Amino acid sequence: MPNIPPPFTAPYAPDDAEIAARLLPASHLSPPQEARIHRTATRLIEAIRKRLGGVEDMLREFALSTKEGLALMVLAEALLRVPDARTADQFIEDKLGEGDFIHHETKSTAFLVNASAWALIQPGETPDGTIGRLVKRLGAPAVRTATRQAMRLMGNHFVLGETIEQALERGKPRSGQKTRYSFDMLGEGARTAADARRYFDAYASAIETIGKAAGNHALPDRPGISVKLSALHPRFEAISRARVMVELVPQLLDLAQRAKAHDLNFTVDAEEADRLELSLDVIAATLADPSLKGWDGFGLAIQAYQKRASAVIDYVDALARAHDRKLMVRLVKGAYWDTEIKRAQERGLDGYPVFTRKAMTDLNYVACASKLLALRPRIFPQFATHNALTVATVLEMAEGSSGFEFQRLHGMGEALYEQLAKDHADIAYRTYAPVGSHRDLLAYLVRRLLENGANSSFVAQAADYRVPVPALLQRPADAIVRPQAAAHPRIPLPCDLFAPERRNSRGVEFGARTALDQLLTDVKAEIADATPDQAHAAVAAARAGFAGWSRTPAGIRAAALEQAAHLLESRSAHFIALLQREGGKTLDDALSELREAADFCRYYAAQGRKLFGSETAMPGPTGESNALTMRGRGVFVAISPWNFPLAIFLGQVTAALMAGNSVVAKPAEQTPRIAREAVALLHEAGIPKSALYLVTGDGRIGAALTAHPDIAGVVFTGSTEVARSINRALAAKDGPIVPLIAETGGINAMIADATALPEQVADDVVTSAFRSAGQRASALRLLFVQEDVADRMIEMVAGAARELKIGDPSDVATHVGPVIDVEAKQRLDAHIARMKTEARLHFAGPAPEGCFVAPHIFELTEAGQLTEEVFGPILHVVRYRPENLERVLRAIERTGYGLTLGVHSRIDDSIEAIIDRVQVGNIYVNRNMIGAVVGVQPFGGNGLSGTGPKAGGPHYLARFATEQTVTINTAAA
Amino acid sequence: IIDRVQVGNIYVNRNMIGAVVGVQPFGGNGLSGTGPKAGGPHYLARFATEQTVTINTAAA
Amino acid sequence: IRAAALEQAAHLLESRSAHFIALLQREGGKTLDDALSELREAADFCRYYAAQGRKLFGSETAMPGPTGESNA
Amino acid sequence: GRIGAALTAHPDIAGVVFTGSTEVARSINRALAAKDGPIVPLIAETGGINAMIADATALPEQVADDVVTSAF
Amino acid sequence: RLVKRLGAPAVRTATRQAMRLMGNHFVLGETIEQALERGKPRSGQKTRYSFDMLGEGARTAADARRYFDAYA
Amino acid sequence: QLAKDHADIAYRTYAPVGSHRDLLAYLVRRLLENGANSSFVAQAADYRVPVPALLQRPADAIVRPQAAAHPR
Ligand SMILES: Cc1cc2c(cc1C)N(C[C@H](O)[C@H](O)[C@H](O)COP(=O)(O)OP(=O)(O)OC[C@H]1O[C@@H](n3cnc4c(N)ncnc43)[C@H](O)[C@@H]1O)c1[nH]c(=O)[nH]c(=O)c1N2
Ligand SMILES: Cc1cc2c(cc1C)N(C[C@H](O)[C@H](O)[C@H](O)COP(=O)(O)OP(=O)(O)OC[C@H]1O[C@@H](n3cnc4c(N)ncnc43)[C@H](O)[C@@H]1O)c1[nH]c(=O)[nH]c(=O)c1N2
Ligand code: PRO
Ligand code: PRO
Ligand code: PRO
Ligand code: PRO
Ligand code: PRO
Ligand code: PRO
Ligand code: PRO
Ligand code: PRO
Repeated sequence: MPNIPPPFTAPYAPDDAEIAARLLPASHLSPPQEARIHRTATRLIEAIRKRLGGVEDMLREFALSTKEGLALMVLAEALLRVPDARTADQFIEDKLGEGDFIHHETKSTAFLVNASAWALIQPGETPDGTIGRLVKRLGAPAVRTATRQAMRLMGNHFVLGETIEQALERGKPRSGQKTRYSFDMLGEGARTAADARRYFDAYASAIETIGKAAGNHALPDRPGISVKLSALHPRFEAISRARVMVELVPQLLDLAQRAKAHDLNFTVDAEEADRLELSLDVIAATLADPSLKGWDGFGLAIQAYQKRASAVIDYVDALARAHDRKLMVRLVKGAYWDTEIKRAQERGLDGYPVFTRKAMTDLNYVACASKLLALRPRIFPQFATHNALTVATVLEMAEGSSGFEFQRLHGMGEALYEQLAKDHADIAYRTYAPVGSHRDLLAYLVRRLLENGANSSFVAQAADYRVPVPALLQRPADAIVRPQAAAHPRIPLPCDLFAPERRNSRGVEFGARTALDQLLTDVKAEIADATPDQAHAAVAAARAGFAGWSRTPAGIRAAALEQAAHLLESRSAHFIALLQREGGKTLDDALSELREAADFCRYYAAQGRKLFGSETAMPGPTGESNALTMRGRGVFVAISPWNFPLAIFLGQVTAALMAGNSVVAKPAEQTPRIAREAVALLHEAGIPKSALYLVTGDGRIGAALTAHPDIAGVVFTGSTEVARSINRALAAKDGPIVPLIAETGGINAMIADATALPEQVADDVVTSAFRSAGQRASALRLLFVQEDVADRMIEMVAGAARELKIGDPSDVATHVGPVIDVEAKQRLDAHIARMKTEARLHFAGPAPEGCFVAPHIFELTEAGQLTEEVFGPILHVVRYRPENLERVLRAIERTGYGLTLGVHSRIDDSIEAIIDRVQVGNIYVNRNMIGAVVGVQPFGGNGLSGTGPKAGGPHYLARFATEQTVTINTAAA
Repeated sequence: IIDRVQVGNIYVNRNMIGAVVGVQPFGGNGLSGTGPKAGGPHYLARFATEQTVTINTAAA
Repeated sequence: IRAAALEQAAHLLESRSAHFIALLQREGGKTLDDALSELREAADFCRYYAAQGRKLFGSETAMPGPTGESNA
Repeated sequence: GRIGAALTAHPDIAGVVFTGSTEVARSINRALAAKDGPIVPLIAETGGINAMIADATALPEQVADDVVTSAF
Repeated sequence: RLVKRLGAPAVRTATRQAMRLMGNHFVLGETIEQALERGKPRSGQKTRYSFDMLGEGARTAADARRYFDAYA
Repeated sequence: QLAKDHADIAYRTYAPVGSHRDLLAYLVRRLLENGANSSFVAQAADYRVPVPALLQRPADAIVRPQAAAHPR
């Protein structure tokens, strides 16, 4: 036997043009080959257009957005499970579209997780909600018609139940009969340990159901089942690789053995690009087990839209050769394109793991198909596509042989493949039906609706009679023509996300083992207090340096900040090491703060040139010029917290510097070493020694600086109480009234209604409340959840919080590092002890020995029971009745804070009513509440959360400056 | 002189009074007050607070 | 609508300039040039803050950022 | 001024815009800082001891006009 | 051209739909007598619709007589 | 629907009646109104057009007499 291949590690995002330079000349097919492709594909499309309806047909017919399609399909599924069809019909006629629009949308969605939530109207009701807006746009009668069509789609193309047992019973064939379709199991991303067991049992149960109804033919002519690795493990991620290999591989092996005993086709689905390498590790370790010898049905899907696709085929082939197995290997284009684009941008990667032009995916798909056909008979390829051109092209390359199959999803490609079977008798195609429980439908529908609603989609275009048949027949190479056109011209690289305004900081893809190992390796390879006299001397020295720095040209100040950003990223490992050792930060938080620090420098520099680089001409009479400028105020005191000891330290300091002020900077007592390094870096980057001084020490040293009569302002990030005493010490002076800029935390809420996806709420609640041990001013402190989904949401958040690893922040697998010091831990433990006697406990995690606090979840009777910002991993939850959203919003107003607010809801009218009502500075809708990006989410709020202006936004720098008008009577000239 | 002083309104070779709204934004610093200048483009913002709305649109 | 109210206030001030000028002279002690000038300045404040008001509070500023996400 | 003080000391107001003497602006500022509620904005214009510099290249009759206007 | 753009099967479907429209919404014949016979109601029953007579722009004297007779 | 909501409503329905030699000329004109983009029946059947769009009253679309003639 040949060698087991090494762990898969292809380059993540190679250059598109170099890939196109090879694929474009090789795509050339001969004239008679291309003519047959043209004929096959024309006949296939003519059959598609012959005219059972589909999802895309419903979307097209009623001009529905994907949100509206989703709402109607959820309503449809609920209505199908009303015991009496006549009861459902009465509902559709008499109630649907008459009113209770948001109630119907909310109840029908709650039904998917809480079957008892829904059991089945004044006139003139304002049409709101997804359904009400649909009614205003189309009329209630069309909405009824659309809902009835969605009911036919949900009943014909999905195999669903309140439990997997009911789904499998509904999808059963008659005893002695084979199932006419394979099972694409619903289920992705276990959030809890209980989730992972349930999906395992569902899969095992489905394997027995399709096994008992499998016929007597050999492979390939036997049913299949499709499974997702993320469903089988609650932290399926590269940084948790060590536990995944120990925990997931036995689970996947157990299911594969159960599949083998029925001689089934067993397929591991392909998921996001940052899980490719981990999935191949798991798949290799499973396939290696000798219990799977003698069975030809094991396999996996490979996504052609990935630049690594061809290397994955090589890896899978060497795997099959090394263990002397036959594998069934599914080639798809890829279901997560939008996710991959967004992720690479957010993560500042140096490129995209996927192609960005559709024709490039189609080109690579045919090249990969040709590669897979040549690997027969060891590899049995399965070409999963509903594109008539792709099918015609793959068929022509096979040159009329067998040993492969096509694949489709129930409700798509039926006319395509029926016609193919008519014209080529030896054609096999496998049809999968989605099978699973209601609690897994929403997550599945969201992704299915993206492909069916995409404008570039082939099935959507082949069904629009506006698109001529010849348009759907252009071969990919003819659309790309030249390799330099491989990348999409309107999609910038992540490093160009803000061009030409400024550069972007670079991130790291943790799902690329080469990138993660280098980062871990680089990082692994890496103070007397001030007397009141030395602080007093620091002010005097900054005061003397003010005049020259103030008069230094803005472009020179900006150049210094941009060089500071350059040095930060060049020395990223040093600062990351400091953030981990001194700050206690996990590697993602440390990398993220380093990026934020560089982003602050570049953004304030760009803002700085705009604001202080030139004068504004004012209109006015002739013979007179009027020019408005802004100039530095004087000496700013900057006081910074320990929880962002580099980025907030540098944001405040470089803002004051950019506006032309000299700065005395007082860092938190707990984190002076990183502040010392940053100041030394700023001096090296071009900030004169006379313009910036560091003073370390106690709160009494911070007080002496802010009481000093010669300072011109204070920029402060910390607690409400210290901000007030600073404000009082400033107002007590007899000198000028100087600006105070303060950000002082929040008691930040999130509102989740029953239309939100519970697994996304859970993800975002876990992140917002427990990332960085809750040591973020933006962190979620108070979750409001509608009662109809509160049980499932609270239980999923608790199960997810239990899977967070707490420990040493330098370990790659850690999710929750220690809290800053013993005094912090003592404050948090006191609030925990108090809440245990005062409110319901849902989760109290196990904390390791040391300066750790584990995630906690408490449920309150009323929001009023939470009266302080508690700066730790401690979530509070209130469940509420949908009619009481006003009591919720008053509860949020009552705290006096207003920093962040999360809103999880499908309902735009609900989201908007919340935004209109609250004053909160940062509102995050259907995502987590943390990690504001400089120049993207200007960060800061009002009330007890501080003064503004927002850091990282366009109103920040001006507050550090004063205005000057120069009026010159020019008439003498 | 302009480079050296911090005064809010500098009038060269004319009188010092009667600032015109939107022409000479009026106001200064030190013991003369806080800013922003009345009748100028930075005035209104000081009476307001900022709000960022971030919507994950990916579901669409 | 707030801006319209300020512009209508400016319209009314100038339309009733004689009344306010008289008030500025009798109650304020202002000479006629100072009163007229302050009346003009009052109307100018209304129209200027109204125009600034539409620019500043009339619409949202879109922030750059990743695809799949809006920031306003 | 006691009624002005009651208004600026009221715990429900969200800011103060003030034009007058330095001394009163400071006491307003102190009454704001003394509150336990939010730190609210104070916008204050408080006068000046305004100078003029005239050198020997200036036209003395234009300096005179402008000094008389600006001071009286 | 319709076939190249939509495919012959869609053209067949469109033609069958046009056949339903022509049969349901038009009262036609090779002569007016056949149209009127096809558009007749049962003896003793009123026609559920009024007649918008086809016919415009006689080009010939024979045309004008034929349209007169059709109308009559 | 009108007859359902207002019982005293009368409407007359016409059918086209005539011979084949008159169909073409009739169809050409009928097809212009059914195929026109501005047509109400064409827009009320396109679900892309929201119901509120079809309800704008004519005066609100013209606003000013100088806009009566079509600008293009
Ligand atoms: C039986 C079966 C099983 C599966 C899958 C399909 C079927 C039929 N899929 C889904 C598959 O990847 C794909 O999303 C859809 O089938 C649509 O692709 P087509 O070839 O049908 O259509 P079509 O040819 O219209 O191609 C659409 C695809 O093109 C790509 N695309 C669109 N715009 C692009 C752009 N600007 N640049 C680059 N590429 C672009 C996307 O991948 C998109 O899905 C999947 N998917 C997956 O990721 N893992 C899996 O395990 C499976 N499993
Ligand atoms: C029973 C019956 C009998 C007849 C007629 C209709 C019916 C139902 N018609 C046809 C009629 O004049 C009209 O053409 C159609 O009925 C469509 O008009 P609506 O009010 O239905 O539709 P709709 O309200 O959509 O209005 C369409 C009409 O608007 C007008 N229009 C479109 N664009 C315009 C523009 N840019 N500027 C100005 N006007 C514009 C045109 O007149 C066009 O027909 C007719 N017609 C006729 O000329 N003589 C006749 O004897 C008859 N007889
Ligand atoms: O999506 C991922 O890759 C990880 C897995 C658990 C939470 N986020
Ligand atoms: O706001 C801050 O940064 C500090 C740290 C814990 C609570 N207050
Ligand atoms: O052992 C581990 O690594 C994980 C972390 C939390 C629960 N188990
Ligand atoms: O957005 C966040 O999570 C942190 C909190 C203060 C600014 N950045
Ligand atoms: O403090 C402020 O807001 C003023 C306005 C422009 C310059 N600084
Ligand atoms: O410029 C002037 O003379 C007056 C004084 C305050 C503002 N306008
Ligand atoms: O009070 C301020 O200065 C902030 C800046 C932008 C809006 N208001
Ligand atoms: O500044 C003012 O308006 C008052 C008048 C005299 C002293 N201070």
